[PDB]
Amino acid sequence: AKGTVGIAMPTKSSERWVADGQNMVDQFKAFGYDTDLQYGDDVVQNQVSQIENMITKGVKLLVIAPIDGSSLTNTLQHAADLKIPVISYDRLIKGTPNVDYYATFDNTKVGVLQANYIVDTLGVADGKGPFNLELFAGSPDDNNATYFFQGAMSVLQPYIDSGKLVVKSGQTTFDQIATLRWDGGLAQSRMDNLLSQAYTSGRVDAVLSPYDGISRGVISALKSAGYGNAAKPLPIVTGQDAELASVKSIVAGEQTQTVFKDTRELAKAAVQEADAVLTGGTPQVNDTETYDNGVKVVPSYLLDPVSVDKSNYKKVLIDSGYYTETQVQ
Ligand SMILES: OC[C@H]1O[C@@H](O)[C@H](O)[C@@H](O)[C@H]1O
Repeated sequence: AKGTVGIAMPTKSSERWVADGQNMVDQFKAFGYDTDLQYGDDVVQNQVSQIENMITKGVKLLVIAPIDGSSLTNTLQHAADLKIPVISYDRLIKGTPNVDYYATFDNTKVGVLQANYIVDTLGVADGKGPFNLELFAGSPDDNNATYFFQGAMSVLQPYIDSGKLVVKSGQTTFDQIATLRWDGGLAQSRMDNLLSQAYTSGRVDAVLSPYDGISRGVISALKSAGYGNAAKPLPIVTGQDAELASVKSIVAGEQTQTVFKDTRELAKAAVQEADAVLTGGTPQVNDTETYDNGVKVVPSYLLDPVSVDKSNYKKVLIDSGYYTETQVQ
């Protein structure tokens, strides 16, 4: 009787969104809501058409993780004129007043964690160095990308300024380092060029990777450039999402770090607060200042990310029930 909630996820090609979606379906059912769960396959127009259809089919509320944060303005005016509230999921929808609430992880903190891992492992706080560092950011049309990047830079800045970390390629700006569609292939190709053109001599010691798919593409390029043997070890490579292939890589001593974001917790939060919206309640917010979407600062609820390496992967990922033992093998 409570109706159907539309859930518009960006793609299945990054595995977290499959879990975000399924966990929301199950939690919405627990609250008495049907769902229409759709994946855009990273085609902006597929996601737009999916949302348009949800609106015409009379969903009660939309939960949307945008592919392109600025692509939904006309569509969401249609939602607003049908009185369908909008929850922005994980990534912030920009450029429109028609976003009611934003549920995500603390994206600045994700970046801080990634950068801390590099700094702590290299020992630059003790004066060790210098070390060569290269940088990657996420997709320019994902508002989260600048947060991960600026969060990391808050930690890396003093060491880049002092010369203890050196970006040998000179590629330091968000625009230079952003990776379209978070794509591992494009990341690999960029890393290829950094290694062949900027590292004609010497080696890279750390790579700030903001996402596991990028991490694995970077690692492939490094391997093709002769890293990953005893004579020339892989650099430190960070990550995000604890994708299965990256957990396996971490256990193998290849990728060094990732960041765990428990999709069960974000799904639970989005459903709880969707239900609060639909029943005239007060949605839980813990941040009202950060997430300016270009039109307004969207009331937000930020969950906690957790840094993972080989020393704590079992505790964080297996003992928590997120993965089974054989899932990450
Ligand atoms: O899909 C690539 C990335 O997209 C971000 O927006 C998201 O917060 C990350 O967890 C990762 O999934």
